[PDB]
Amino acid sequence: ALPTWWKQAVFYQVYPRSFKDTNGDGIGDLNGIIENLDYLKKLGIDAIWINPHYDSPNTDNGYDIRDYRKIMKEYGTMEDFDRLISEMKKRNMRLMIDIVINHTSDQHAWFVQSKSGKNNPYRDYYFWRDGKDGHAPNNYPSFFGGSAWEKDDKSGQYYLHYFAKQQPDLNWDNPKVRQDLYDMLRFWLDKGVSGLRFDTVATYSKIPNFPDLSQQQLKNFAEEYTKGPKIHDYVNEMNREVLSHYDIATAGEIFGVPLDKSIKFFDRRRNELNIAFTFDLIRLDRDADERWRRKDWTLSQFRKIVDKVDQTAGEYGWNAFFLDNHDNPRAVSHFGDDRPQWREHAAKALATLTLTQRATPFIYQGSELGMTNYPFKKIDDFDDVEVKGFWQDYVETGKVKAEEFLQNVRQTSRDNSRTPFQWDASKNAGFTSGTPWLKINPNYKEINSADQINNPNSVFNYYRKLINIRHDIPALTYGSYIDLDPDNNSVYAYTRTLGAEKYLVVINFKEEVMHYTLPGDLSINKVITENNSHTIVNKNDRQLRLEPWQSGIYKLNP
Ligand SMILES: [Ca+2]
Repeated sequence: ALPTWWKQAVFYQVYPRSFKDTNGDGIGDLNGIIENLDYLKKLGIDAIWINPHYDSPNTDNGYDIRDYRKIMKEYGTMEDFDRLISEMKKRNMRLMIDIVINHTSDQHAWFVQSKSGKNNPYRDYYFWRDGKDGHAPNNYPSFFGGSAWEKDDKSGQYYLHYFAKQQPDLNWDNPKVRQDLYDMLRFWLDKGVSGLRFDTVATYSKIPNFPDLSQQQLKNFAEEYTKGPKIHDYVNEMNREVLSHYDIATAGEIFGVPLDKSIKFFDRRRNELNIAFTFDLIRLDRDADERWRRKDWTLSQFRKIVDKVDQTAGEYGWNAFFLDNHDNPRAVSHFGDDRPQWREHAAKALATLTLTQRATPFIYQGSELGMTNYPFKKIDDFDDVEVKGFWQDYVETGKVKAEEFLQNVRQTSRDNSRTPFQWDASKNAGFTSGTPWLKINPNYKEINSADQINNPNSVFNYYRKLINIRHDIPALTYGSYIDLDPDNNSVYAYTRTLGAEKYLVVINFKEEVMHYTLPGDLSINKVITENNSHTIVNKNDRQLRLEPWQSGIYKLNP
């Protein structure tokens, strides 16, 4: 305890741009979310987090916000948004929206004023600094390419942007900025939204006097930008003045925070946020310097991080658990085996893992079908401003050969999870009557929601089954987690425990039969579910014969 709705909820993340287009322009919209709420209710989802839905020039597909109180033109109108809320309410579903207050679009009113001159009332809503020797104020690099400082000719000063040039960072040291942002949150909260997901929540506080980063720091600079001295003062003040006045669940995207600093954002006793979005597991295999490059990882590596993330939240914090999202490759491709012989078994294995963590699971759109990475071939096949940034920094500088770069970003690109959702087997997978904004995977003929929703053997129906299982067995939400062997590279096996109620999850990550004898005096009381099982499990069994990619949940004898 204490149980809460958000600790036991299963969330589903909708990327509105890519979910369902209802007017043939090739871009998903709010009406397309509305028309598929029944599909999500059938899956068993009780809360939806949507990516940014606000007025935006779309340099970063919604995360460059030009007006926080207007609906993005491509997604519809305020009336569409209000209908989404009402139709969700009719179905007892809760909405989480994406709060993007580290930065605005450079087209936002505040910035247009800010940049007009030093005497403008909005000058100090952003960070403006003089050059150093006709170079940037310091050596800060941007996540999205080049310098974090952009020269403005009007003023002769540079403005700070951790993300795109078009995403100038807001000055949280200015109390008037925080007050405006709080009034903006009340505008949304007053409409009955149930959740807020805080985008890059850890970078709001900037480092006094902006010193250069050391050579070493430049190889891992995300962590330097989360070291701002006032980050927890600001998050707690936002809690005291806004968040604690409403009845909501809040998540924090803590990019660049070392795991051992994460707890301060989520410890309930700190009155900061509720739910941790950590990067440790999802990017375990990502180079910290060349953040587009991946490397081999093993199951022991993966499970050791699961354990550490679980231990860190400990008694007083709480985790989100997810294996993909709009910023990462698809789970079945990245963590599973997406080849035809294994895709469905691995997707179901990963679903099992996700829906048996001591955490609020987040299912990203299309993962419930076992959607895969997309076979990108050339740089032009990508849309993402971030990959273009990496291309300019690493390839156009001649530092990395184009083909080696592609081999990596094919595996790591955020655009892997942005290809349109595969509704059915018709033209463009039923996503759009027009031309989709980003090409649809040709595997849509094999992988689509219409082919799955009524097949009781489908990935979709296995997610549905797991969600009902998790709802039925409190130990699968609140139970303590023990990894039976953190150094095993083949069979992932852990227990979830509440008093005498003890459940065992076993997943065979190998594409060969694996025999696995339980440790100590553990033995099986019941099979709760299995996928790809061939050898029956009887009362008191002490061993399981695991087919390749087999997964299962078992009640253990007390
Ligand atoms: Ca549309």
